Amino acid sequence: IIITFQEQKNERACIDFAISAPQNRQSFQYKTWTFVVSPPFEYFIMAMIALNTVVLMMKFYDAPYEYELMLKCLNIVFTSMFSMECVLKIIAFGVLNYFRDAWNVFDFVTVLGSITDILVTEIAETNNFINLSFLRLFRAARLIKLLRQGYTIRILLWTFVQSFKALPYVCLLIAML
Ligand SMILES: CC(C)CCC[C@@H](C)[C@H]1CC[C@H]2[C@@H]3CC=C4C[C@@H](OC(=O)CCC(=O)O)CC[C@]4(C)[C@H]3CC[C@]12C
Repeated sequence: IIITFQEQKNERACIDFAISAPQNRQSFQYKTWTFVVSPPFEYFIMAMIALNTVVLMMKFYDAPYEYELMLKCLNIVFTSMFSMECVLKIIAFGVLNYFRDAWNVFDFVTVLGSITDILVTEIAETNNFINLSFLRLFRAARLIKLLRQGYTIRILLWTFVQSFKALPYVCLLIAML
């Protein structure tokens, strides 16, 4: 099936078709922009991503309850820092400049999810709905930010996923089966 697969030169055509294909310095805006574009800031964010994943891993069953309290405090600290990072981005860049990156939207959504999770877990039992705990996905989903830094693996995933997006009817045939 691999050897004989119909196509329904090309490199040059794709290259020739793809051939078609920052913020200013005024005030404290520029100071915040300089801080958030400083490579130390981005590296610090990466490091705290790593530490947050470590804290997410540190959970285990039947903890002394001085361990769970420490984990909750660390989660509060991490989500507070991430909200602060989102605030400094939304100030240093424009609001339109921020919500038009397709990654800053994701970071903002995960920050709001984490904050809502923190707020709910304190009085969660009073909701009495099966969807009380689904807000805990955002802490885990914060892990994705390293997939950006993993260059070849991000390229590989994006290529294969956009390939899957161009075949919506084979999946419909399997669903029909
Ligand atoms: C690439 C690595 C360096 C990054 C991740 C490091 C840690 C976040 C991971 C490494 C292995 C994990 C540990 C694997 C097994 C232990 C012991 C385990 O202790 C028990 O189960 C005792 C309970 C009982 O015996 O009844 C609790 C989780 C814990 C601390 C885990 C805590 C988090 C750890 C240290």
